[PDB]
Amino acid sequence: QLSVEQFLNEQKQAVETALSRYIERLEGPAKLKKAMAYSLEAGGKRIRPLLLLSTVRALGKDPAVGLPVACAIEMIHTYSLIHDDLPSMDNDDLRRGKPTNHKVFGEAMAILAGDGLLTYAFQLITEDERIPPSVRLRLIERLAKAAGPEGMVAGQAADMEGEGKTLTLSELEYIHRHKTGKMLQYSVHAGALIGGADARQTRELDEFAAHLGLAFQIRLAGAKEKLAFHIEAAQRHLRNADVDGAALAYICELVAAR
Amino acid sequence: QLSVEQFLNEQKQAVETALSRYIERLEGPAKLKKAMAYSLEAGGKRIRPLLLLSTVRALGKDPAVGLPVACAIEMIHTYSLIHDDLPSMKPTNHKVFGEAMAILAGDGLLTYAFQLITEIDDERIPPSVRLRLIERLAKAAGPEGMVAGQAADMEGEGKTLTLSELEYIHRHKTGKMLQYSVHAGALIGGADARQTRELDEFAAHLGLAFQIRDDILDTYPALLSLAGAKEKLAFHIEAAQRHLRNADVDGAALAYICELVAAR
Repeated sequence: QLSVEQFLNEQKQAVETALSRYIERLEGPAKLKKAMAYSLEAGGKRIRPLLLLSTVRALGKDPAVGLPVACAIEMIHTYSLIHDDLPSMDNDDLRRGKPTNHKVFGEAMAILAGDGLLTYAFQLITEDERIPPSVRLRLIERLAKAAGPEGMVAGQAADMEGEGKTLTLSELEYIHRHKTGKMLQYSVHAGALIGGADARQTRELDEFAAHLGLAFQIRLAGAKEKLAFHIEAAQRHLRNADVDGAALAYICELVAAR
Repeated sequence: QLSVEQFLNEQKQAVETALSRYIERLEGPAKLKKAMAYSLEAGGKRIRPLLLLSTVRALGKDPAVGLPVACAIEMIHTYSLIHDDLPSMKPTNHKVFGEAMAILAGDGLLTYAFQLITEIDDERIPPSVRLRLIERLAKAAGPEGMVAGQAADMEGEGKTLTLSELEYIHRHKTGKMLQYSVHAGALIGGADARQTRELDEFAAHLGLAFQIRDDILDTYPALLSLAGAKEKLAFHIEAAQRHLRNADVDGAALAYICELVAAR
């Protein structure tokens, strides 16, 4: 497929419309809304939202049910990027041809746009129809863990503490897994919970996502092969989960290309 | 009186021990934990946790049960100050850990706060109420609550302020989280819906009184005169007291936190 590229395009659309609706309904300063929207509706491949939605599809449930959670995850990813680009941080000028957030709104407002997105993501998961209460709490819990001081923020702190220092492969596996792996795992995992996957299925999908993460943490002939190995290991795990995972498999193979 | 002081001191102690244990258990980099602990454990008034805990007491329930929530609120308060202190915008995180680590410390605290609430229930608080707590915290803390407050504050420093603009900034930046402390207390304590609304009115007026006194410590007096700021303060103290009575709970601890605003 083909079929799946139609699916991916359709969901990307739904995700962007939804993201735009979430900002527009905010009753708060316009400059804050603009700073949030700027980075949000700047684009990107929406890999994380698409992973969640493909996971829910793979379990036979209407991915629409997951859309608010997929948006929350994309808000979390966008926040992380905004703070990362800051001059005190990775100090980035440009992204995807666009000047970075603080370059347009100043440092203070970019910081707050981040903080607003991070907070708002938690509200999106709560505020909400037919995902059941107990599953909603678990989603929220695992989101905080993936994003928090043992997760993504732990990864970013460890990376920052990298003062022009030849780090160490294990210190770099830590940085990788926590800073980027965790949220890629969470996106799949959240889709598994929403979709109603059993515990074994969930664990196979978690392993799929880690490998996928690793392939991601590579994005030179040797590098190409390690990428290819992880993509294949991911797909092996996807297979072991007895799901309809053609969309997920294709996302996987799209990482493998290039 | 003395029973209340004993109650507030016992709750402050529990909150500080809890906060120190909440940081200690994290399995993450040492510098991030220290930066988080530094601001978080610094040990101030703990107004917000004590408000939650007093509200739970006022409803008859063991305030221990609300301790994770009171800790989550203080973590939100602490992140806001860390981010607030940055030059671009009183232990001063960024001074000691650098700006990057201070930003991340703030980010860690905000996120971790939400975790703290979900994990309750060994041990009581029912799932439906826990979702409402998270929902209302996010709204109080976020881009329509506290973060709105800080942005509106940013969106005109050097611009002179109408009293509308100054009340909005205080309502969102400071008011929402004090209000939420009482509100969450009411939900945790199983308040009747009528009592919850009265406590929310109480907390509203109390938050406003909090900032008006902050000025008079030393503006509201540049917008109202000094007599005017003082009269508005007294009004809010009187309104708060009325609502507290309308409660009607045993809010001697809440009244005592209130009269402390009324003291000076």
